[PDB]
Amino acid sequence: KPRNYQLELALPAMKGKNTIICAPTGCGKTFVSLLICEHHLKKFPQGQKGKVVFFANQIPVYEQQKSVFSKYFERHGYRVTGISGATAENVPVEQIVENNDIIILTPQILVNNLKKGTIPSLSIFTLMIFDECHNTSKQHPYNMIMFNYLDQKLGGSSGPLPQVIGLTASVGVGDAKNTDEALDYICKLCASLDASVIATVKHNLEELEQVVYKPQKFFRKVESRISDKFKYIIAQLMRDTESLAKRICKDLENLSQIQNREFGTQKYEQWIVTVQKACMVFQMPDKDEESRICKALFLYTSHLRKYNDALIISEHARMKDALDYLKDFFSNVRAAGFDEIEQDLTQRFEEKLQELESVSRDPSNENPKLEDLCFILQEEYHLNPETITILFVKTRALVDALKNWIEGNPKLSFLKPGILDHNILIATSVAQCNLVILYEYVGNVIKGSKCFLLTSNAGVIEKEQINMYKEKMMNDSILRLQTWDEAVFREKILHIQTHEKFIRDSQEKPKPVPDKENKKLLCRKCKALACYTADVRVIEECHYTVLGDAFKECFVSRPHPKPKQFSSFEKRAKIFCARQNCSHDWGIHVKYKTFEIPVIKIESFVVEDIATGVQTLYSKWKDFHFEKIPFDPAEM
RNA sequence: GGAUCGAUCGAUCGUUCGCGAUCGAUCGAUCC
Ligand SMILES: [Zn+2]
Repeated sequence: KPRNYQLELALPAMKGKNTIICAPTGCGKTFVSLLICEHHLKKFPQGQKGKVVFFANQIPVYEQQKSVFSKYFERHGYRVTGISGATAENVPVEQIVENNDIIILTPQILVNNLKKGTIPSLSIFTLMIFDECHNTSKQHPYNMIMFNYLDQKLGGSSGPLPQVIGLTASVGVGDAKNTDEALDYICKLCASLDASVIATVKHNLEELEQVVYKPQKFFRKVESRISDKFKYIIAQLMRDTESLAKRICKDLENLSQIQNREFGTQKYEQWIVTVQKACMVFQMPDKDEESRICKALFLYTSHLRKYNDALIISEHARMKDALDYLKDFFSNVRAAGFDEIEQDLTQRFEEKLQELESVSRDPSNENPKLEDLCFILQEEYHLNPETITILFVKTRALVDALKNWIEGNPKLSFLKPGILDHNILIATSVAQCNLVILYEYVGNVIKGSKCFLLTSNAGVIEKEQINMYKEKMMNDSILRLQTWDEAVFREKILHIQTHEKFIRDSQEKPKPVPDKENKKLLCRKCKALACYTADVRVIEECHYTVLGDAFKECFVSRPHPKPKQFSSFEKRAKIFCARQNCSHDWGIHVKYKTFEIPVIKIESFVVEDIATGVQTLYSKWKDFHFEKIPFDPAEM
């Protein structure tokens, strides 16, 4: 049974104009979209049929929307199906669209089809319902659909142009500082969705006040540790590793020019990966000791990165998890690495391991952040013993660390590990949500509850304060835009989307000139010859592979831990560099149609030209420019 | 494998305020 709040939300898009309907609850969002769909299909006279498309960006929400739509739009003689990645293989999407009314297709499918050629005009549909439409920022699938829509609208060939009603919960803030910029951002979002009304509950505010789901803020600024003996030991090990790495690279400080570096920080990680990317371009003409020196610096730099991550984990999470993480890394890479460089580094680590284990088991070196975390958890749990809480950490190296700390803490017994009969649900990003804890993690909260923010920096505190200020500013700007009439808003959005179309069509890249030289690829940590670009074939303008049989013996197969097909191939195993001690992540082994193909990634490669002898480095395939010969199945 | 979004950090230019802007790196999440 619809209520007055539903009808007040659904009022402006009822008349036949595009809206930015924003309801916070998910059930309310589903209900307003359902009512809009029902009255859009009911208002059509005989002989004409609607083709409403509902866009869902997530697979579980696609399942949920398809379920509710097929449960409600079932007795009315309406045909409803849906498309996804595991459904759209060799299936005539044109036949579905021409013979369905309430397709609940995901947006990437429509982008792929519009780029392919199928479904040429966007006027086939009549009602586009975007779920969580605030994601339309730049180059998104929603924004690609809107690009094609605006291309169709502003090209002078406007036909039965479908409604593009957007549905959300928060209209979004962007990076606003003052109300003019927030108003400009809201107008830009509205014009990108091409709507002139923003539906928002105003006359039935107590309907939302009945169920609002808003928490209170409970900032707890904490102090870091002071007796950082372990940080001293790991810093000494860092200094030793870097000094012995400097024996083979005299100018190691000069490859990266940023600033002075300090251990246990993200800046050190950036310096580590920059100097990692720096030394894989060496041009020593021996080509045999070049492999060993490149392997040596890769091993040293990967070790330094691992110690830096261990330092970060020890700074944030508890001690023993950081030590066990380092021991696990040394166990997994020791089981693969058997050279004397690994022998030296590993023997240095076990030489320090006795001191590390002695300093790890000291209760006097407990982190105060976890101390007052369990202290606030204990007071609130003694206040309420049926409360399920959710804790957010920034990194996946900490979600298991906090779970281990929960399991190994004897001061608490009511908690259960909830890695995402489950008391506390430890997760990293995203039910009842009766308690939310943000441990050193800055992000979104709007997605008798409480929100305890724990941090060792006041930057997060001032960031959240200006986040509340920008939320208030966005609400005021929304009310100001709702004050306006239909005309001036319409030519304002028309001018700004004309400007957006101008810059979008102006910012077009030409075709890169393909080189006429046969440049080749080499492994990252090994610098051995992998394959020339003349034997590289591109499948669907995104994936690349090698068709030579000499390449087939250059790698080895390792079974994939998480294999899953994506609409074109199916994944069987990863390919690794088959050398003495390389074991580097080259790519992945799939089947496209019948053949087995090892599709590779240029991220873990270094490309050199046979003529000039320079080893340049690329990170993604689009930046790499060469004669992309298409893959022909007639060869092999 | 490929593309996309979000958060942190760093480099470069323009104005000595608050900063604005192209590029880059790490971590997390989604879809194909
Ligand atoms: Zn290799």
